[PDB]
Amino acid sequence: QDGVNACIMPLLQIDKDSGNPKPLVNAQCTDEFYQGHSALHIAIEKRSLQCVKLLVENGADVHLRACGRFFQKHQGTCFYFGELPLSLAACTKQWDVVTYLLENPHQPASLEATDSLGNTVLHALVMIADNSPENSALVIHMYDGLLQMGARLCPTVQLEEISNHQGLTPLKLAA
Amino acid sequence: LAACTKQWDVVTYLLENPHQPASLEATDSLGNTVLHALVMIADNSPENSALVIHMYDGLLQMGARLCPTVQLEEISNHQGLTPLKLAAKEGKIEIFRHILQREFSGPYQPLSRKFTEWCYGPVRVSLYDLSSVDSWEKNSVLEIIAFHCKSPNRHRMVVLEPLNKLLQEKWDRLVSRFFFNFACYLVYMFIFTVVAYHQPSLDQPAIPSSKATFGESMLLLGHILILLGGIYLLLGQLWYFWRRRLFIWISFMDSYFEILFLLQALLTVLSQVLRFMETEWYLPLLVLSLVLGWLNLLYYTRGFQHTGIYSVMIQKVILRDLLRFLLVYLVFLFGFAVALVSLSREARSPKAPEDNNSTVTEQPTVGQEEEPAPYRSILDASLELFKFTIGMGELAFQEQLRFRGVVLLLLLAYVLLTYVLLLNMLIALMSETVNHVADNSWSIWKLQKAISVLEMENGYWWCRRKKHREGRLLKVGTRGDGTPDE
Amino acid sequence: LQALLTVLSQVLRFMETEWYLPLLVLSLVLGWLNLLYYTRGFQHTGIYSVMIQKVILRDLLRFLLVYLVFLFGFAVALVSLSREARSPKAPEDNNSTVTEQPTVGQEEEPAPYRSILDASLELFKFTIGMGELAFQEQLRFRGVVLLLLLAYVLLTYVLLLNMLIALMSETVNHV
Repeated sequence: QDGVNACIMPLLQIDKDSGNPKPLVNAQCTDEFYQGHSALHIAIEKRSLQCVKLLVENGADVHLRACGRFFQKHQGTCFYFGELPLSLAACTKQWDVVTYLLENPHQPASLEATDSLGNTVLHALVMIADNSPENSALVIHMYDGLLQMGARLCPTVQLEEISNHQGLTPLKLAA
Repeated sequence: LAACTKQWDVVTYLLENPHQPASLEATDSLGNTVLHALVMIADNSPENSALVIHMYDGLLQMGARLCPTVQLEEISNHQGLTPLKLAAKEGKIEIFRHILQREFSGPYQPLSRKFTEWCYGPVRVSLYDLSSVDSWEKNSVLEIIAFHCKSPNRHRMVVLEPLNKLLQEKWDRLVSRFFFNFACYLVYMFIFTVVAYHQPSLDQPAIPSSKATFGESMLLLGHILILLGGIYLLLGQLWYFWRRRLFIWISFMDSYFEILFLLQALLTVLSQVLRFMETEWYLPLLVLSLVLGWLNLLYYTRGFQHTGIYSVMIQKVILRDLLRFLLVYLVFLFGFAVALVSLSREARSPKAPEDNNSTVTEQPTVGQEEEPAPYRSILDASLELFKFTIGMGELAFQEQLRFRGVVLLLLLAYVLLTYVLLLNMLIALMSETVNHVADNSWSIWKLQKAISVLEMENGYWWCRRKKHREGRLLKVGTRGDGTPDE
Repeated sequence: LQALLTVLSQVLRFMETEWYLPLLVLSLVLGWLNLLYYTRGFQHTGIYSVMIQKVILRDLLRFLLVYLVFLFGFAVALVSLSREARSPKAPEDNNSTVTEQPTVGQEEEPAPYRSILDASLELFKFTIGMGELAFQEQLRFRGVVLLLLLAYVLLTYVLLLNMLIALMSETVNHV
């Protein structure tokens, strides 16, 4: 509905007299399919900007795992998403909300962070990337900007040094 | 014809007339409505295709605006064919592709056929309808591509997404149980060959028991099982014949294994007849039934992946080059065969003024059981030279005694131009078929998979099925946002 | 399998019976067979060795399911026709206790024929094109078997022999 979520405020303040305000904004979905799922995830999925800005200014967390049965692979309909709004935010090229989900009035996004299977933004971007050269070029240049502001706003952390739960670097997993 | 000539000024005008709006649902002389006129006039020219699609779509747009509330595609012709059935009947994958590709972004939704629910940017989910497979009150869709088959192309139309994906998932969900059919048939043919192998060598047929034991009683069980399944093969082909009405009227041998099955079944019921007459000649007929069933094992290769692709490959090149190499083989080798029967063998009198053919096919109403083409006392030497003719035995002479040096260089001429110089020809141009049929063999592969599957459930005595809306996952990457207004 | 057959060779040689030798010839053909693993080294022959590794690794079982099955079927067709004393079977030991060697393997007279055991290993040795044209007490009423062998030799011997060579040449067109 034109990207403008207006109800950031009223259940946050009903959830302030009853006291669940970041719990209003960060209610991870307890569905099996939509699991671990916050509204910031939707705000990225709807590709809009009010939703991210007054969802984050509604207090939305950034490092939060969305270990959804909708959101991981089977070789069937459900495929891996990023499972955390920064991860899928990069996996959807959305530098406005990668940039925003860093630049938040509450939270810089942890670049070195991991996800549900251990599948970090390295494994999310790589694992979502296939031989589509549009997909390849976006998952390379978008990842490179994530290493550029990823080496500017939060430098001094070697992200590729991290291996997964299987002990694989993004060089090892991409390879 | 106004739509068939793109003339939207006079389609528009011939609607908007001060006297008469044009009836959209109307039919024509053969029953061939604007559906059948536009489709039937449309050929694979992409200018013709694009005009007969977009012009037809505008006819559905003002065709859905000035006169809405009439479902034109619902109409079938005099033959009972919808425009989906007719466009999917004259082999136009482009138009049928438009029909299931159809998607109207205007009020309101269910004109479309490719719906996208639980869809997503990376993750598209293209929902379909499978009215192609729900068309049971008329024929199914592969039925009407197959009838009439291949006005330009019959094998092409399966590769489109409901037909191909549906033909995949129905096999991998139901009809991968075809191994039970091949299992029962394989055990059947094993029973045939072990009864044939372990038969008694006694001259009198219908022996009571070789021995009252596990052996001969087991052989009686194999006999009763083997004709007890043969009657089921006869029941299957009679359902195929009364129900399917293939083969074609005056046409070629197509399809091959059907009439090969009819000749095996004919020869084995004649085997049953003369076995009921209790003479010894039931057995060569049994070996013929053996070689046609063990021959017919390759029909059961339609199942699984690299071997089904391989099975359609050998189905293609073998189905083409069967008679093509036979007209080389039988004719060159019959000619030069007769040339070798004249040279050389003494006692050259099977003919003329006697019974020349020794009453060829001497068996009344059983077939070619005689001494047909009786030779010049070289009958055994002539079946034997025909057995030399695939390269076995060598180099005899006789009372010619090497004055037939002309026959020597003569055989150097036939063996020259035929044995090497023509042997490389048909292999090479069937390799040109390989240069052309290889991608087409994929269309033949998905088709023959869909005939094993679709004919399998269509025959199965008396079957179940499952009919629910298709949906196809797509993981492709491209931009494009928006919504169908929720 | 070479190592297994040669340590069984060592076992039965330690039992000191004569049958150590056919196992030795099998070890020979699997090692001299295994010489082509040592072709991985140098340039035109290593390129060549990977070529034969590719087309041989693909078309091994693919030609075997044609070969063993067509030739087993028509083989049994020739064992039934023709040889007298057709009793290895049924109600006796049909298989003559096939693989009669306990824990050594297929050492027996397996698939005992219709007194054509030597004529059946011998027709299997004819089956790669050696010997010819015998008859027996059928005595040319098996003209049906004549044209029948013209049918199998027709569709299989020439008409199918060109198939797999051609589509492995399609593999050559791709690999």
